[PDB]
Amino acid sequence: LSPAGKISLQSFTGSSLVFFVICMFNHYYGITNLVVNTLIVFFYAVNVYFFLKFFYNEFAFAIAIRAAFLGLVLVLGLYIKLVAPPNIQIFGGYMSVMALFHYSEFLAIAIVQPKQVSTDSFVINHSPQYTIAAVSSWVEFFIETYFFPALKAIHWLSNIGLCVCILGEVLRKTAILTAGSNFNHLVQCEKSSDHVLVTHGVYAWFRHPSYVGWFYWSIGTQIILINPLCIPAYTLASWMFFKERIYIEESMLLSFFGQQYCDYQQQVGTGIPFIEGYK
Ligand SMILES: Nc1ncnc2c1ncn2[C@@H]1O[C@H](CSCC[C@H](N)C(=O)O)[C@@H](O)[C@H]1O
Repeated sequence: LSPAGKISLQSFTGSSLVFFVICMFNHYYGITNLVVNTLIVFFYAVNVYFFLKFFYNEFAFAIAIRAAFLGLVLVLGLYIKLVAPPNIQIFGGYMSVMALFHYSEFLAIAIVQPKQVSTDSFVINHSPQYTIAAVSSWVEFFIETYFFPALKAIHWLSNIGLCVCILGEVLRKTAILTAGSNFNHLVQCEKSSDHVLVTHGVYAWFRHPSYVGWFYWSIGTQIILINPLCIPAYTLASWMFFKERIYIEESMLLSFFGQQYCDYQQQVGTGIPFIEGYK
């Protein structure tokens, strides 16, 4: 694929194979202490940084280091979900889901839109809104697992969350592909000359498929963690953001394609419950 896409793929799969071997080694030799493992991974994480910043300039490196980082989170998440106590095993899969999302997000953009593929398509979360909401679900899981370890041992539930996450993902990406270059991480106010309307595939089902996938995936994140507090909070925060965004995004869509979209509004719902769009 595009150049900025091959860098991420090699950095992601590469970092995921380095620390996978590391995690394999630490298992077959009974290396079980938490501070020792943290120090080994830290050791080799340092290694990957300078091997990458040596082989890459500022652009390709800020791309590579993020790719490999997610790879790290990936391997470490599965590692925790396999060898951590059953009080914690849930948080491992959660980590893995998160890493995959943030990576498959960039890779999707690099494919369908190699032109504008940056570190924001890697989309490390530095958006003051999400960061607070993300870390806040962690502090609830560990406080509820410390005081209520049993709550985090119901593995059929957390697997249900995994399910809704994988689905929301497939819909998300399958929508980013279906839309092609028309897709955009940001809402557009001016019309491109190659921007046409999409109504087939997943868009035949929803006016905002990706928003649907991202919506249920986000809810599934807290269904995995079995956080009784973050599940409702995430559902509401996600809902309102997609209400405003879907609203304005549809208004611009109305001045974009006029009646085609007014007909598309009469023919397909937004995809999220209780969001009408721009009527
Ligand atoms: N139905 C549609 N067909 C083609 N382009 C669309 C579209 N809806 C929004 N867009 C454009 O793509 C950008 C948002 S991408 C939004 C995708 C959609 N919410 C989903 O979940 O699948 C907006 O700037 C808009 O200009």
